[PDB]
Amino acid sequence: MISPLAYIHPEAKIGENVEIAPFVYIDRNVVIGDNNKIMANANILYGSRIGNGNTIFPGAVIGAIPQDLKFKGEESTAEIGDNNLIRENVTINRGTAAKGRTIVGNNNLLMEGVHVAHDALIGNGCIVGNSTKMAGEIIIDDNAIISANVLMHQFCRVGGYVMIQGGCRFSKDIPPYIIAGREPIAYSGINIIGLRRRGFSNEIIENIHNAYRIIYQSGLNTSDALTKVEAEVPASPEIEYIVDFIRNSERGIIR
Amino acid sequence: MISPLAYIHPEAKIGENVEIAPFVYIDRNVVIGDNNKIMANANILYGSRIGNGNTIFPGAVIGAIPQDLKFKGEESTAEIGDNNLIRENVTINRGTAAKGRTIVGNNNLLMEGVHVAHDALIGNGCIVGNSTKMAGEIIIDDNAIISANVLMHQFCRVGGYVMIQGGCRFSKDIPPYIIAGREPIAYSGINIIGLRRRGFSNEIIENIHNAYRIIYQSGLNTSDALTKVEAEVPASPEIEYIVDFIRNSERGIIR
Amino acid sequence: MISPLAYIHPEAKIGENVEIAPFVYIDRNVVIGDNNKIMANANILYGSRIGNGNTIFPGAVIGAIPQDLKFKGEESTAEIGDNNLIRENVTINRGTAAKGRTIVGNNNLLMEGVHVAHDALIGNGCIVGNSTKMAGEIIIDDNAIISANVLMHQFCRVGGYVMIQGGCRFSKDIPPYIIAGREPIAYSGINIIGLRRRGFSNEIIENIHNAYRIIYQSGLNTSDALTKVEAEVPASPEIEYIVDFIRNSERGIIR
Ligand SMILES: CC(=O)N[C@H]1[C@@H](OP(=O)(O)OP(=O)(O)OC[C@H]2O[C@@H](n3ccc(=O)[nH]c3=O)[C@H](O)[C@@H]2O)O[C@H](CO)[C@@H](O)[C@@H]1O
Ligand SMILES: CC(=O)N[C@H]1[C@@H](OP(=O)(O)OP(=O)(O)OC[C@H]2O[C@@H](n3ccc(=O)[nH]c3=O)[C@H](O)[C@@H]2O)O[C@H](CO)[C@@H](O)[C@@H]1O
Ligand SMILES: CC(=O)N[C@H]1[C@@H](OP(=O)(O)OP(=O)(O)OC[C@H]2O[C@@H](n3ccc(=O)[nH]c3=O)[C@H](O)[C@@H]2O)O[C@H](CO)[C@@H](O)[C@@H]1O
Ligand SMILES: [Ca+2]
Ligand SMILES: [Ca+2]
Ligand SMILES: [Ca+2]
Ligand SMILES: [Ca+2]
Repeated sequence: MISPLAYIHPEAKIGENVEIAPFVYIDRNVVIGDNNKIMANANILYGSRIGNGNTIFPGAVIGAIPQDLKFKGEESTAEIGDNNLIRENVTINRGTAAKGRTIVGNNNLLMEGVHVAHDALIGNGCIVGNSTKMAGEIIIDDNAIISANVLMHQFCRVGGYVMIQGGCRFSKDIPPYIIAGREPIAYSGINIIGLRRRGFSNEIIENIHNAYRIIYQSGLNTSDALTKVEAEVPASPEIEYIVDFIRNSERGIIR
Repeated sequence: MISPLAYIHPEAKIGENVEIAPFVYIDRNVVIGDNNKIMANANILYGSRIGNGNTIFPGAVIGAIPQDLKFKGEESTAEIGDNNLIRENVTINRGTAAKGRTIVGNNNLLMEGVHVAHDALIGNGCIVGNSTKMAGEIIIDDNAIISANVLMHQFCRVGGYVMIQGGCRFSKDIPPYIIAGREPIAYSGINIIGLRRRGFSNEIIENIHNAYRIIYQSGLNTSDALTKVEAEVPASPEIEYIVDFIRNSERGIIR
Repeated sequence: MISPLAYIHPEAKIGENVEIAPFVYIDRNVVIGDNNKIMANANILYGSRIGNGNTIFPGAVIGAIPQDLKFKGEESTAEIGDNNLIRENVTINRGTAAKGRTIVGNNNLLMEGVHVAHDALIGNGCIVGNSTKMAGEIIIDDNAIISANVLMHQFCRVGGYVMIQGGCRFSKDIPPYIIAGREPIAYSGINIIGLRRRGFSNEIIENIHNAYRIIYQSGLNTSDALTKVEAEVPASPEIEYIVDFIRNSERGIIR
């Protein structure tokens, strides 16, 4: 199960039922859980923390030092949870002193060439398309869908259930449940396909849609819009999430 | 010729005069033809079918399972023909039950980082630029030129002799002989440079140009335009290909 | 320091205090200087020339033959200087007969997936973001900052101290000290953040800003603008560099 043509530092901690292919390189100060599959020519570097049930494809590089020139050799980690699919040549750099941990959650698919920068946070259940670049200290909430070649600026946040269209770029927050597309990026309606696939009721979908008609299409500033959403849209956890996300948005939200 | 520092599963079928570098990983259920060169740290995975006379550069990954979450472990292949240049970190995933075979033809150049998704079809004589992403079940006809960082949506088709400009994205079909550029993508004239390089007559080039003036610049709907092309442009296989491609376009064509 | 699980051709010239990880592949006709660190699964190919004090991350490929189909097997090199950071899956192809040497200078950071084409020239002190593609025979002057997913057309030149925003593409020259952004790309003001960080005086910054107000915002053609800059902006090496760069621009400059 562990190929003798892998390089595995004696100090690496490796769980049970782990398959390691030839030409895998595993450093010291590495923790790997159970039921992982690490394919040929992958690199698991100093500071990596891997959970259970993941598949790491050829050429993936987990734990390299930050690309941030402010890095000065401080201790940090690069972490993934359980049941993720980490495709070919995906890079997940370890953290900087700004946070100290780059973290990916559970049940994500990071397609080939995806980059996860120092101190980034990915939740659970996300799909991130080919060669998308997530810059320093970003946050992706659960259940987001990001297409290929997306550029997410540092410090931004993406809400749950969004679909970001391929090739888009953005340097503001993207609030939950929306489609973000075009150049420059813009609110492009609700992710109705995603929400219907996930079994959201037509009524909840319509409420979400009405909240965003208020936010984006009623000529109201952000405070007034959120007031009106709170007054006029039948309340539910989904509507509270919209409101809370926007009200506390660190960057502001996209147009 | 075959490095002893390569890993080659005993069941892999390997032809004559094949050069395999150190740290190449070749799985079972692999067929490789004659006169291939496979460079260091390349991966040829379960289900790969490789023809003759190819060069596979370092870090290329052929045959990994689809990125489609609908994949359920069905048998499939990833295939390349003869005389291709498969550059660094090119990914060619094997197929899904939707078709079952990802196929690249002969005499293509897939530049570094190019992704070929499950069930895609590439013809012959194509050039595909750095990190271009071809999504599921796409079709590329012979002799196309696609620049770098292009995003081709699933189920789309690209006709012969096109030039798609760098960074463009599209989710409709691109008809033969044209330049497609800008954002949003658009018909940008004829690929006269390509056609002149390939020895097309000035007369045939002018006919093609006239067909597309009718299609794109005469205010006609698609049916009327194609009627008029068939009536007024001197007929040739090139003009029939334009007409047939557009008339049977599954997605519609770009604007 | 040199792993016995690396492949190193006996003819490769390797300097002192060089750390080489497992699964590194080093060819013949390679020169590597002192104090280098070459990480696992990197490839240093025929014709590579590496200076001192560099770090080459996993999956980087230095020296592969040009992607230019005009290449006919001529001798050429791929070269990097001193103190560079060459990140994961960076590709630096060797040259063609058009020049014969692909050259990267000193103290650069080439982030993951960056491509450096045949015969390209990179200076010193540059930062080039994730997966940026530099096409054939380009030139990057010292101290440039290029963000991620940038496409630089062949034969173009980028001046010092620019910031090119993420996802931009361009096929004209970019003159020194500016921000280039948007689609289509455009002059977007001065790189004041960069210049202030590097300790430029507020007075020199204001002069630069005034030169570009003349060039871009005064309705003057290029000759008249440069005449007026030479007459009205207090002279300094920075202003002479602006003027000289534009006056001798091979492609013309961006709008
Ligand atoms: C991660 C995954 O499994 N992706 C697969 C999935 O893509 P995906 O489900 O995106 O593709 P489909 O072609 O099924 O989707 C139809 C349309 O719905 C859109 N859409 C989809 C989901 C969503 O939450 N919001 C939304 O707006 C898509 O962008 C597309 O325009 O099916 C494709 C077609 O079989 C496959 O090639 C992809 O590999
Ligand atoms: C695959 C290949 O060999 N590419 C090489 C080729 O590019 P390519 O032939 O594209 O480059 P050139 O600079 O020769 O082309 C001149 C112009 O014609 C355009 N054009 C080209 C072909 C076409 O079918 N349609 C069209 O519109 C190009 O985009 C460019 O704007 O020459 C460049 C300059 O030596 C090299 O760096 C590239 O590596
Ligand atoms: C190579 C490097 O060390 N990059 C790091 C640096 O990026 P960088 O310095 O680019 O990031 P900052 O967030 O510090 O910059 C603030 C703003 O200034 C802009 N700007 C920056 C420099 C410049 O010359 N011109 C200019 O216009 C940036 O694009 C940004 O919009 O700090 C980020 C935030 O800690 C880190 O995640 C990056 O890894
Ligand atoms: Ca606040
Ligand atoms: Ca790689
Ligand atoms: Ca039909
Ligand atoms: Ca001249």
